[PDB]
Amino acid sequence: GPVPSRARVYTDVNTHRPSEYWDYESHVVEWGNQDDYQLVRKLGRGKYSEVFEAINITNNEKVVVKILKPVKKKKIKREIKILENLRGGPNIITLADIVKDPVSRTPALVFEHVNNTDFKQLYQTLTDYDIRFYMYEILKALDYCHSMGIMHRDVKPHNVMIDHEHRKLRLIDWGLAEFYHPGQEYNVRVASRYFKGPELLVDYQMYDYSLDMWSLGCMLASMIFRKEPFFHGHDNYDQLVRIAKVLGTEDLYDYIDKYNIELDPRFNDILGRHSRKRWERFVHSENQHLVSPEALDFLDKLLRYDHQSRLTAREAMEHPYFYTVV
Ligand SMILES: O=P(O)(O)O[C@H]1[C@H](OP(=O)(O)O)[C@@H](OP(=O)(O)O)[C@H](OP(=O)(O)O)[C@@H](OP(=O)(O)O)[C@H]1OP(=O)(O)O
Ligand SMILES: Nc1ncnc2c1ncn2[C@@H]1O[C@H](COP(=O)(O)OP(=O)(O)O)[C@@H](O)[C@H]1O
Ligand SMILES: CC[NH2+]Cc1ccc(-c2ccccc2)c(Cl)c1
Repeated sequence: GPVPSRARVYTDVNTHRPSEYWDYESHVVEWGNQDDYQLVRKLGRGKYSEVFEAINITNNEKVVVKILKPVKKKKIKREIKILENLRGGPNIITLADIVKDPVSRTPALVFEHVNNTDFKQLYQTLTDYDIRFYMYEILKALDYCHSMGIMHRDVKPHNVMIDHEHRKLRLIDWGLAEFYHPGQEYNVRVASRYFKGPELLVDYQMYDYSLDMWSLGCMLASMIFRKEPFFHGHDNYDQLVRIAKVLGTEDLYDYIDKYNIELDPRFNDILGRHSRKRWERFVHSENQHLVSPEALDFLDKLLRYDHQSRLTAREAMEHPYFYTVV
């Protein structure tokens, strides 16, 4: 069978902690009163919830109400527990209340409001400094949650709220997040296609925090090269082919050999043979002002097939790319 793996950092943080911390199924959830909140407008609507801008009438403060859709109760509890565990953490969205609609008993999470500056307007006005700055704010959020035994598992632009005017960043959507237990075999059907790490695509279940580091690399690549998404796959099998067209097929076979992984036969006719492309080949007139040797060196250290070979959030924070922010 496949070779076992464990995280290089924060490996045993949950083991040495009491069951109360990580046992979300046993955690007691206390539902507040929805009448303290007046719904203003729809903010978004994902595949798991409906999100509304609201006012807490008891202060006149702006909040965000995330109504939750038909899902496994286990998952709802897990999200609540992780949020409560991470509450107060740097650049972690703050869960302010847990409420249930008196009539239909629909669960809803109440968060601090973030004035999310337009994503289509941001992409065009961000400078080399802004990218380094916001990448560092995400790293503070990841180093923190990884240190608390949690992997986000859905790191992407849509899960990152930025109030550019106040230079404030929040990592949101903790619905797919999970407690890291060394040796545990996790579901690979997590994260969004474009940001899925190779481990998920080759069905390698014993993954860890490093999954978030791959997703972060995909975001950085898309930001400095102005190509969204960076790895544009049409499906989960095609997604790996897209990575292979960049990282090459030689290092891919080295990866699956190191962990004794068996490639699904769907890959037989689509993988092909690909040479490793130099990161510099992605530099163009439209993006050259966001690219630097340090950016390329940093990106190269995030986008590795081998999850164990990738920089940790702490190692990433120490990289020369962050000297101008740090
Ligand atoms: O959208 P897909 O079919 O998945 O493929 C995309 C798409 O090009 P095409 O759609 O025309 O093949 C992108 O274009 P947009 O749809 O985003 O306009 C393009 O990037 P650009 O946005 O710069 O055009 C990108 O890469 P490239 O243009 O280098 O082909 C390319 O990816 P694939 O080449 O992997 O299909
Ligand atoms: N704290 C928040 N501040 C501002 N907008 C938010 C906030 N939380 C969620 N949203 C908006 O709602 C969308 C969906 O929220 P999210 O937690 O990511 O739910 P889902 O898991 O269903 O995708 C976001 O992408 C964003 O547009
Ligand atoms: C709908 C919310 N999206 C907002 C958003 C915009 C830009 C980035 C970003 C910033 C710096 C580097 C790479 C990406 C992110 Cl993560 C999220």
